[PDB]
Amino acid sequence: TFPTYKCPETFDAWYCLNDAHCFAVKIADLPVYSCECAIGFMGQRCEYKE
Repeated sequence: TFPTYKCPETFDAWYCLNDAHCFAVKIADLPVYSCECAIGFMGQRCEYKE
């Protein structure tokens, strides 16, 4: 399991939608930012109301 970290500020502010939370991992020295969606939402930015 990869540890997760707080996102940089621009990502933390704007990237994840619909009350989703941004989280960062580092894979082979590269930061990858992702969104943990609230229930009922899906997508890269949790932009789709599933």
